[PDB]
Amino acid sequence: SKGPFEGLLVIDMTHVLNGPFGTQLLCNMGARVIKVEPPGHGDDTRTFGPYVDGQSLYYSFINHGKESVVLDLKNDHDKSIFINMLKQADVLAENFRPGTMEKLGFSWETLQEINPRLIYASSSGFGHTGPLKDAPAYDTIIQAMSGIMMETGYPDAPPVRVGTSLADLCGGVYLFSGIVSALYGREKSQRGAHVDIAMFDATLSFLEHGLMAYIATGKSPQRLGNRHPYMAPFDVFNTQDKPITICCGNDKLFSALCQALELTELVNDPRFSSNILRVQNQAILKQYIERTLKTQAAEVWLARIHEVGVPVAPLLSVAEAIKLPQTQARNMLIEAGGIMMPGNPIKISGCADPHVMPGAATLDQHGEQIRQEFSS
Amino acid sequence: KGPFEGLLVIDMTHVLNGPFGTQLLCNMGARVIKVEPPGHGDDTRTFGPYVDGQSLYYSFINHGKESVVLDLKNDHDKSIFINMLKQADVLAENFRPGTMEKLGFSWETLQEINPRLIYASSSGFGHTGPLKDAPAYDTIIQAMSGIMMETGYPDAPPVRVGTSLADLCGGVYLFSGIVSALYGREKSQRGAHVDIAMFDATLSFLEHGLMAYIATGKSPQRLGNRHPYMAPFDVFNTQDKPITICCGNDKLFSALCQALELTELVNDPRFSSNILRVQNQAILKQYIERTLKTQAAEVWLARIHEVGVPVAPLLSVAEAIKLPQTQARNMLIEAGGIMMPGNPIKISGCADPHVMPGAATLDQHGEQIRQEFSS
Repeated sequence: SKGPFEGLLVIDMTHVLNGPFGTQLLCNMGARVIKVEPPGHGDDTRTFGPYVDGQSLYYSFINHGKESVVLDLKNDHDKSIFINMLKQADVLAENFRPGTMEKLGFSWETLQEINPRLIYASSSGFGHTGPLKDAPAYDTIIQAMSGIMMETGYPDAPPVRVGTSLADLCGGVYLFSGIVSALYGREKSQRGAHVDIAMFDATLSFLEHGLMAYIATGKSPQRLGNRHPYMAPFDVFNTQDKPITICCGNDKLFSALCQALELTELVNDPRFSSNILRVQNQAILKQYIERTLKTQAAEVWLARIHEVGVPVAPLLSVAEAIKLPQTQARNMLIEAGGIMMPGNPIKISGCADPHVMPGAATLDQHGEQIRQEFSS
Repeated sequence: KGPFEGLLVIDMTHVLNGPFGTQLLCNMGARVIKVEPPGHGDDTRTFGPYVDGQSLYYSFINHGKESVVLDLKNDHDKSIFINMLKQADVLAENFRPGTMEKLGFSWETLQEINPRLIYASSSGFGHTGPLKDAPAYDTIIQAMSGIMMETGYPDAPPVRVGTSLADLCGGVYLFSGIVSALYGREKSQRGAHVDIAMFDATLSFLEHGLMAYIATGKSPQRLGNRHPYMAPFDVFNTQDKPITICCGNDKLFSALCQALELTELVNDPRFSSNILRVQNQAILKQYIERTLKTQAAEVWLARIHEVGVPVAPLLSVAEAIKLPQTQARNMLIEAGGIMMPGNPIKISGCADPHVMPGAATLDQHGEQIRQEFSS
């Protein structure tokens, strides 16, 4: 089977990262996705680095399998075509600044009149409501205002961005989530709804410990770096060559670790005998640990620590991560349009998950046939 | 009150990854019955910090879920648990792979207990692959996925992202996977097995990190706060606290130079284009901060917004949740007296109240539920 959304029509006006990441998932799991791109260069990601064979890897990664037609909604003929699309469509998705779609003549209220069964999915930095709805909201801006920058990095170091476009991506997955939720709900109600996702809201929901601690203690930010707030030794540690993470969450495990490091004297040491004590005295404990670790390469410790049954792992680069046998076992690296790119992490039995997939479309590639299809 | 009204979720998930997914279902109308081990309950009940008796960690991600204790090794309970499954729409668990099977509940067995049942599992590496039975806390996943290596200032050691990203990713993927299967079932009239890996989930969030590698063979990238293709597009210090300036074209750069009284930079051959500003970003940043350090951040936010250049303060979590925008989006709700994050999925026509039912004490619904499902 080609997925649970096979037979759905998505009219996709999304661009950049936040919107298209969400719609890619719908396409991954069966839905027909027609990318409506504006005149000019089209979707902004066609002009994004990096490039392979003159073609943006950025566009390809998050638009593979999506058809492409250039439409100009300022033109009445094109507008007529777009409306015919909407009448056949289940989902209209866009991540323009709030108000953009309304000014082209497509408020949520007008959309309902066009198609009562149409799901309207919106994604933006702050959502379509609130005092900050019209404010600029790049991923970096959202990361800054959400608190995640100040929660991130070594405690004495300056605040730093998460190593990826977290706000955009959170918005994307919640966009996809909201859409499917609406599709399920529509099934009984027989009416569409407006899914309105904010990148800012999305990022707030990923704060976890940063917010919990504040609500209870009044301290903010936390800034814990690599170490766990409530367990120790549970942190990133250096070795002779390269760092590893040791996650030692209880007394039984601490004893095992000490055995493997030949630090058995620390097990009943009054500084380290219980977990709460090890958390309290984590710094001095780490000094003991890294002094022993520095005498052997990481690969030696991975063997010795794992042997005694303590959770441990190397710090890998993206390159190393995608080359792991596990990645290939999970089909998380696919080939689409002859390009290697990340796969679909949502695995559902009875749904095909091909390693080879249809590639991304060139600009207005399907424009001729699509214009014919929806002209009337 | 939401699209999932009328659904029954049997929830055996614990810690963060699994419950984050089911909390979303509960938020949007599903009846979620949390099945906890007798005595200890969900591990998060004994996670700090504590407020008025309850664990904040538990309450944040389990508010509105009913609580029953059951021992699936005990026959009387296993029988009640089975009656639950025959009426359930979804069974969710985030144990280690094989655990649910060893208790007598393979996907195969589950299928013939209730052919319509959606079985959903979240784990460190999924239920398939050579690393399926490997230890996989959030920190281990971040380390092995490449995200730690991508995170932090360029010449600084690798660092975890400031949250449990792997668990949360798997969480939302678990939720979205469940609801996808539910839509599918509405035509197929049959259940399916949703199988999410925190590792797969995290890899899908690598973005520019993985693209750049595929393109150039270099890895990691480590760019810190700086955009790879636009300048000045970075975090900058002021007299008191940092801000971010996100200036992506020449028109904006001219406007920004006006606000900072650095008009001489506009036609400077080092900064005349975006490509040149990226090449010479370091020295450009030095010029910018020398000016910025003369005024407090509030002053600069005003001056730079005035000329239409995207700018923002770096805020603590404390300041973020107090913004009027947060209140406008109902992202800080109260459940059982405790302030906590709201639901980012806003759907028109679906209720989104500020006051929600609080977390359940252990076995709180146990007597009434065990009656309800004894047969």
